[PDB]
This record gives sequence, structure tokens and C-alpha cells, in this order.
Amino acid sequence: TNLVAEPFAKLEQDFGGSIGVYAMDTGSGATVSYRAEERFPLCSSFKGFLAAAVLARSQQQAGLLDTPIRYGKNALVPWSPISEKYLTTGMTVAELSAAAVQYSDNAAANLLLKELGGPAGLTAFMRSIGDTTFRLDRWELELNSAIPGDARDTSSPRAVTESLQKLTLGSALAAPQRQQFVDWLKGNTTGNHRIRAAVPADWAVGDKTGTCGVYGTANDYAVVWPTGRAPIVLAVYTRAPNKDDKHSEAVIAAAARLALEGLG
Repeated sequence: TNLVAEPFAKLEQDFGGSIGVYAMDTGSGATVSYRAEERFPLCSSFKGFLAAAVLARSQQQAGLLDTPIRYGKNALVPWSPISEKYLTTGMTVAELSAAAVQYSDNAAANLLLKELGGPAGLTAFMRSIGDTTFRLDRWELELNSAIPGDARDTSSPRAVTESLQKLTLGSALAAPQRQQFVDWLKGNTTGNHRIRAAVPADWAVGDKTGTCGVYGTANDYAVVWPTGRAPIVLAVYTRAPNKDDKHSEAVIAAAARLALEGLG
């Protein structure tokens, strides 16, 4: 019997799909795990890890983050509001990274993927930090298909949380780069109704959302700084069996609340 899990099971059943949750209290090592090792599509949530990989590269390449990239219209993709805005002026690597993280900008994400050697290059970066679960296989927008049983472009809530911890709190990035990653996540604009909706208003939150949309597939991961407490790192992912099943932000927020409540 798993009593801790029961509210998560009820929540996913009402949702009509599966919810995956992993939360870590970095002070005590306490966790809350529900389907934590199952795979879920990354959707736009990969863009946080993409930005981290760019930051890692920027450690050894002087002025990389400050480098202007002058892309053309052929680089644009639907839902690239920042990239379109700066088409006539260009954007720095840092600005593209921030756009990918904070506005889920698709053109920015593809541009940065190209610099890293594509989906395989991002995957190699994740392997280099000890994440053997993460895989990115395709580019925007094809990576969002979220087909049940398809492992392409997936990770697990546990691996997402473990990697997020390494990159934001651990030693996977040098300190100045770690802090930049945190600053970008904290400035995310797309997550107000997800993990952020579950946390007390006074707590700092950095997050990245994903919304494949199809197959009820959406997610959010976050690092949370509780007033007067060690940070919490958590990941909440959803999916559902049928193509036109709707995702739910409310379900993500509700799962995040239960995770915070269940943590030592």
C-alpha cells in the first residue's frame, strides 16, 4: 500500500491520464515520487536544459554569450515572438537563450540547438552531467508529437529533477553560469498557472514549462526557494491516451501542491 500516492492517483484519474511527479527537498533529502521513473514528452521543457548546455559551452569560449547572432526569416518558426521582434537587429546568444527559456521562443531554440550540434548534441551534454534518461531526437516543431509509447524527446520526472538540481544548485555549471541559469528560469513568463500557482507568494521560483498539447501532454519543472529553507527541486509531467485529450494547468498546480505538502 502507498498512502502518500493516493491523492496523485485520484488526481490523474479525474484528469483522465497519467501524472508523473518527483520532488526533492535538498536540505533533508526527503522526496515525493509518483510515476517518477516513467517517461513523458519533454515538449518545450527541453529549452531550459538547452540554455544550460549553452552556458556550459560559454565557460570555455570567451564572449560566447555576448556574441550577436544575425539570423534571417528562414530561421523563424511559429511562436517565436522574441526572434521575430529582433529579426531586423539580431540577438546575442544570451538573449536567444533567455527567449527560449522565458518565452519558449521556437526559432531561438532551433538556433541554439544548431550551435550545439542538434538534438544529439544536447543529449550528449545531458549524458555528460550523468543524465542517462533524457533524450532529444527532433527539432521544433516536430519534437512535440507526444505519441503514446514513443520514447523520442522524453525524459522522466526524476531525471528532470536530478539534472535541474545539478545545474541550478550543484556543480555541473561554474558559479557565474549556474546563477545565470537560475536568473533565466526565475524570469520565465509562461508558468504562472503551474508550479508557481502552488507555492506561497513570498517564495522565489525558477521554472520552465512544456505544452505539447496533444495527448493531454504538458509539464513544468522548477527550483523553489522557501523563505528560510533549503531549495526544493521538482518536476510535474502529464500525458493522456488520446490525441485530442486536453492538458490541464490546474492539474499540474494541484500535483505540485501535493508534492510540497508531502515533503519532509
